Amino acid sequence: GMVEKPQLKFKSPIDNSESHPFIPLLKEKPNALKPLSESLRLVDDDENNPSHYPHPYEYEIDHQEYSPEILQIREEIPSKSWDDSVPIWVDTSTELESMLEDLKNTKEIAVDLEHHDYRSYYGIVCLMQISTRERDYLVDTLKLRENLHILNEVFTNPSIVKVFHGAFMDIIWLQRDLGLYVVGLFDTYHASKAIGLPRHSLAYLLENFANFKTSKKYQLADWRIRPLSKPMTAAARADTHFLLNIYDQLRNKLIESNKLAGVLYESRNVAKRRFEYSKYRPLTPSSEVYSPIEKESPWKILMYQYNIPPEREVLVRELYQWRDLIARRDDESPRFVMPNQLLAALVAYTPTDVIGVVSLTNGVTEHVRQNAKLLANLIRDALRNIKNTN
Ligand SMILES: O=c1ccn([C@@H]2O[C@H](COP(=O)(O)O)[C@@H](O)[C@H]2O)c(=O)[nH]1
Ligand SMILES: [Mn+2]
Ligand SMILES: [Zn+2]
Repeated sequence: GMVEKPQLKFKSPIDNSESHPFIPLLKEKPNALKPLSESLRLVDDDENNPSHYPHPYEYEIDHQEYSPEILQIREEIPSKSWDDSVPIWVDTSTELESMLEDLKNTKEIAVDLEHHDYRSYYGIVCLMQISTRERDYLVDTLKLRENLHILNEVFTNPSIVKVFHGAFMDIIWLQRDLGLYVVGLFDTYHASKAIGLPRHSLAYLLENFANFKTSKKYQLADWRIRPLSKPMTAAARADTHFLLNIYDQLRNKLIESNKLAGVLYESRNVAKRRFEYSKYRPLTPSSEVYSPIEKESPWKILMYQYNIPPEREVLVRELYQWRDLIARRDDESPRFVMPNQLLAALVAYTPTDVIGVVSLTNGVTEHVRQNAKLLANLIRDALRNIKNTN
């Protein structure tokens, strides 16, 4: 189908202006050790990062102690029979409240998310998966975007472990879109490594500790679609349904070899990661701060050198910033607006009129089509400031 952009229905309009450092959406702060007060402030300019807001839970992450039974070798609890229950779909404030209530009675929960980045500028969280020892929940993060902040009561309670596999981006996506933070994280990815298993992916873990062959076919899927296809629903459910058992086995092995503290330390840092707009990204890019990364050709003249002539660097760069503003304007992803191959094609063939732009051998996107004149004008200008100068 056409899949009506779900953003259009958000209670708060998206902003790609990037006119200010990223601000946490967190209006409340449970399981607090340091009042939300201090949190919302700033960290005025320095040589390692311009003004920015800090991670609203950085403190508690460092200062709050872990759940006792995490340091003990406990008997592993098998995942529950896939067929004994159906995944609970959550898309109402009521459906959401009963789950929260239910989540508060746990010692630990497994969590995962599905994200979309083709019809959005920064990207958006379309689905969230949460598993307890008894059931699997499927949360529509699109429809409950403005409500999911109440989950903090559980996600920040150090007395409930939260299991994620390689949550380095989940932590980011969670704050950026839902204002959710995580205190008491256990990353099965960092655990796999410490133990030294042949591979460290979730797929690997599922096949060897839960006999479940996974599918990469849904990491290109459009998680915006409603309802979700059975095969899609199953894949999402499979991401947290077996994680708590896998968690038990890894935690125990980590304990048995004196490597837990190391894994917990690694997890605390993944949880501490902060989301900041590219504009205000730290000078020295690291794993403590995450700034939007471009999924395509080098910033200017692409390295993919489709045999990109000398002078055409300016043309190329004008096309880039143009595509970015357009993407930021209609809140789309750069490749949707115009994929590099096309950017290249334009630069490579330098069409000077609308015909030339829309009949461009490779093919054309809607944005390129709906802006063919501006693009022909821009291209024609390049070809001219090239003939002039020298
Ligand atoms: O090769 C990949 C793997 C994952 N993802 C993104 O990560 C989300 C969660 O993937 P995972 O952490 O469950 O593997 C996906 O829904 C998708 O947005 C990708 O874009 N490409
Ligand atoms: Mn994931
Ligand atoms: Zn997943």
